[PDB]
Amino acid sequence: MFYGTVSSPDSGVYEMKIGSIIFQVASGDITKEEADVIVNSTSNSFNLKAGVSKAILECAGQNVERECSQQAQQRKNDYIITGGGFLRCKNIIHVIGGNDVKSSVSSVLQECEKKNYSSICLPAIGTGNAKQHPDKVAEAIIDAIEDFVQKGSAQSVKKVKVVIFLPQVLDVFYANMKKREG
Ligand SMILES: CCCn1nnnc1NC(=O)c1ccco1
Ligand SMILES: [Cl-]
Ligand SMILES: [Cl-]
Repeated sequence: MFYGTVSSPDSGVYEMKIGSIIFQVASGDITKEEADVIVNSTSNSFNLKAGVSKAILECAGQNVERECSQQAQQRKNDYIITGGGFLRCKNIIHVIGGNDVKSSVSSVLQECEKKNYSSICLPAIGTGNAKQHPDKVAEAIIDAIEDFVQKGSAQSVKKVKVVIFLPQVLDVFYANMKKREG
């Protein structure tokens, strides 16, 4: 009803269509990517500096760190939106690694439509300090995108890319894409 064919457009990149959205996966350092939004996977205090979160806050810089702690003390947040700092993006959306991954990705997609953004880059949310299982994380990320497309909500969003720190986790995402393909 939605899934296209899995192929490799560039060395180390694997893609398929989900409705009108191009979904891609690759291994690498997410802080070297350019996109309208980059997603951080962090703690419920939005101040963690371990794994992906360490790289994102160090690269983004101290003003982004300060924006995070200011919003954390203002109210109870499921996620927060900051500037991009010295990352190559318009905004960072910081999600909680321990939360339901399908819910977190659905929120990211909705916030990107609100800003008329076209591109998103995310890590394998939850697979760091939160120690969620990679197979369940891949299923949840792709399920969120399918639901967004099924509801007719994809208008501005055209490209969603997962950049994954460990090659072994990339293999789990690729297998899930092959399970779903048309
Ligand atoms: C310099 C050695 C790399 N390294 N070693 N242990 N953890 C990391 N890094 C990350 O988890 C990470 C995510 C994105 C960029 O870095
Ligand atoms: Cl995590
Ligand atoms: Cl990752």
